[PDB]
Amino acid sequence: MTISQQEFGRTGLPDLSSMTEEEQIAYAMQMSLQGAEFGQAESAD
Repeated sequence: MTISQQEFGRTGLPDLSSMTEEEQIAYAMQMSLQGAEFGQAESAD
């Protein structure tokens, strides 16, 4: 296996330098799903 995962790509961030698209789509949903229903505390429009 080759990837490391730890003790290497910790310089600043993951390996988004290769996932780019999938890392921006995967991370995109990440922030878009940081709760459950996008939170409706005071932003239901």
